[PDB]
Amino acid sequence: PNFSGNWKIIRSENFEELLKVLGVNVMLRKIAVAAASKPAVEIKQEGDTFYIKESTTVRTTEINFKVGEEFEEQTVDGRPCKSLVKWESENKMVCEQKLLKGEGPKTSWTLELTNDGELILTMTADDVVCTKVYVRE
Repeated sequence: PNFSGNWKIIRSENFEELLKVLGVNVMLRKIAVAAASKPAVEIKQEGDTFYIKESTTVRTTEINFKVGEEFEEQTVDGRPCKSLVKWESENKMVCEQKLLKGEGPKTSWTLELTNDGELILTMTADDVVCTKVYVRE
């Protein structure tokens, strides 16, 4: 499976409620949600090594990791964390996140590529799941 590409969002479900349950205030949710309607996700995969950049109008995040090796990133609500990605199957990776400072809800995310060329991101915080689906440009 090759995740490399420029990805455009085609579905999103439960994003704002995910932010809400994480205690993100209304002002910021509105902005995040407005802005997340027009994102850009760029992925460069070389075997188990990945570079992933997401951009909205108001935020940008970039990560470089190798499956199986711990790296630093942020939770969906902007909290610094140590992450580890593992392959669940040939086309699906899963990431467990641990906060660097303090405690909080258990967060994770997964990325899977479908046979039809769609990229499915799920993000979970405890028992609230958000799904987003992308296609290549």
